[PDB]
Amino acid sequence: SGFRKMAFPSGKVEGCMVQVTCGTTTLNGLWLDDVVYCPRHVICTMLNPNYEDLLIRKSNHNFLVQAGNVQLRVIGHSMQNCVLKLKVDTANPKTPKYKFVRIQPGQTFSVLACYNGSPSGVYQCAMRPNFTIKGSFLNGSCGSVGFNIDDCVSFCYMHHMELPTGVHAGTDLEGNFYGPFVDRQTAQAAGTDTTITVNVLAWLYAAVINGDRWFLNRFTTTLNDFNLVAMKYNYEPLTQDHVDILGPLSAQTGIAVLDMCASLKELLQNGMNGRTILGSALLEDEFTPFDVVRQCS
Amino acid sequence: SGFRKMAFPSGKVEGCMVQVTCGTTTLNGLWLDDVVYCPRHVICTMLNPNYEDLLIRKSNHNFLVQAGNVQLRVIGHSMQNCVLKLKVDTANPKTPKYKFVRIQPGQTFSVLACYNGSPSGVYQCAMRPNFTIKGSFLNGSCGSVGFNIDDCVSFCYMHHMELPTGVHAGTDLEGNFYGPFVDRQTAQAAGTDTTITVNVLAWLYAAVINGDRWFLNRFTTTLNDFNLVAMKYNYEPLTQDHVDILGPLSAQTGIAVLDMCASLKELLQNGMNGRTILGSALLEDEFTPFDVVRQCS
Ligand SMILES: CC(C)(O)CCOc1cc(Cl)cc(-c2cc(-c3c[nH]c(=O)[nH]c3=O)cn(-c3cccnc3)c2=O)c1
Ligand SMILES: CC(C)(O)CCOc1cc(Cl)cc(-c2cc(-c3c[nH]c(=O)[nH]c3=O)cn(-c3cccnc3)c2=O)c1
Repeated sequence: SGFRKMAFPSGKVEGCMVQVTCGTTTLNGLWLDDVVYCPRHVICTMLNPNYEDLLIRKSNHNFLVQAGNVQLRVIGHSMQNCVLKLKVDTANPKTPKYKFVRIQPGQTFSVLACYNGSPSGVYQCAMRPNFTIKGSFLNGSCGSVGFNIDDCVSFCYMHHMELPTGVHAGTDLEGNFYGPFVDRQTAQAAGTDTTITVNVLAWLYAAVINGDRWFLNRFTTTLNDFNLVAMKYNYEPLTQDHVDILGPLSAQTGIAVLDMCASLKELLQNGMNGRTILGSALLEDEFTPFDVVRQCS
Repeated sequence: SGFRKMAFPSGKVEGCMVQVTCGTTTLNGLWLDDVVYCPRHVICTMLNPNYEDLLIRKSNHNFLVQAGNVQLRVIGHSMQNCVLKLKVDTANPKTPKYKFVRIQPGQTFSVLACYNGSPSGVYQCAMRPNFTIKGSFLNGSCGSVGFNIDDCVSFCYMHHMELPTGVHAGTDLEGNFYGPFVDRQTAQAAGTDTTITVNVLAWLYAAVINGDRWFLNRFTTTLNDFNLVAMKYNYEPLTQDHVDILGPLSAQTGIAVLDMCASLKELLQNGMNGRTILGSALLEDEFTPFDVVRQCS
């Protein structure tokens, strides 16, 4: 019993974190086999930088990579989109089985926050519909990575910058930003966000699995009638694919997806009336259906 | 910016988790140097067991310890309070610098949930005033450990059982239960719980550090007048030691502890009136002052 915002065990990623210094700028890098990945803005000093120019002016010896108390030698350097790739002379002996994946909004992942190549903590978050994440990051955290584990680590996020609202923007491990953001200091704000409906429904199923039933009712709704209410409350539309994804949870609890939608409609219209669900006073949308099944099963 | 329920990086503990099987019972063990620690109820089959008797009847060969895909040989076995200590023939080469600590209620720690010796996820929780924890644990999780890191891992919790309310009870790593619980199936319920006042105040300071100020006011209260309101709302008394502990956060924000207490009093008396703090609709009490400073600094 119980339901917690649970991260993946971080050991396999801890063994990959390094420090990358370029001049007076230090941030984190990800060391896999004989390559170190880090945000390319480590080469900046930049309202509007030309990274091609900045990199032409660098030599391998301008890059100091530290793995623990050991200096790695840079033997090559290239740029892929917004990531710098530093070839080093020694392969990381702790490289896990891994792949790089670009996630869809609404998907969750674990973040290993690091400073100076040293992991500080681990937490769970979601890619918001507006392609920001609500992380916890201070100066020096750039290059910290987000990931899921399946013995295979799927890296999906590298941290690059904090937006003015205090939310966070970054890239896949090929250097492509999530969202419309660019790695320079200019006026860029997150778009308006929405709530991840399928995740809220997943979390209500988690609550039932854990004995919270007070929000259930005998009514059902049509997908169309539900999505009409969703839009009024700034929730993402629910698709038939979402319904199918919730299938296993609907079967384990015996509550049809469209029956749970009638619960969610009631909750949106009347609030909780002073009650809580899994210890929360608001509707939680950063657990995926997969997250529920993993933790409740 | 941002504030998240953050766990310690789990790698140093992952390397210590093993599987302990005794007959048809399998649970998790903690392998440090040449000893494996696990809950002694692994030797049970038990409304009222006599563990001294059950252990006399065992031999080393009745204990199957598996570290990954390798069998460790048990060469000795003893019982300390409610923990079994299994001496094995090979020292764990991944043993971190570590110590065993018994924490006070209100302190937080990271849990590495494991099944069959294999880590499943990591989350943060607190020792509640009634000496239970609100964890996330399924059958087979017994022997999962709680810990803090300082390069030294301080183990503070080993999981033993789930209570009927869905909360969790266990021991320090010397086998002494937190709280009045015993490791057998009998009628034992958690005592009435209370809210950890100093932690709620810590979390309000975190909110100010992150730009939530709407709950602040110009008033101050006396420690005595505050504790009068605390008791009415089932909050732990605030002591001068708590006030002193909050010193650094009070200094960084320039808000006197007793000024923040007047905020907390208002919040207890009038609620949030539909507003949120650090993304929560209720007052959070599972961050210590130390947790705030670590994450905000
Ligand atoms: C355009 C916009 C988005 O509106 C305003 C911000 O614009 C940028 C653009 C770029 Cl290209 C980098 C950064 C940035 C740089 C650094 C950094 C600089 N120099 C170092 O030695 N080390 C660092 O870690 C840190 N953090 C940051 C701060 C807090 C949380 N997360 C990230 C940053 O956010 C910001
Ligand atoms: C007296 C009281 C507290 O009121 C009722 C419960 O009483 C006990 C007493 C003891 Cl001594 C053990 C357990 C228990 C045993 C096991 C277990 C048994 N056999 C195995 O092969 N493996 C196991 O993992 C598991 N979980 C458990 C379940 C869910 C979450 N956390 C723990 C358990 O809670 C419960």
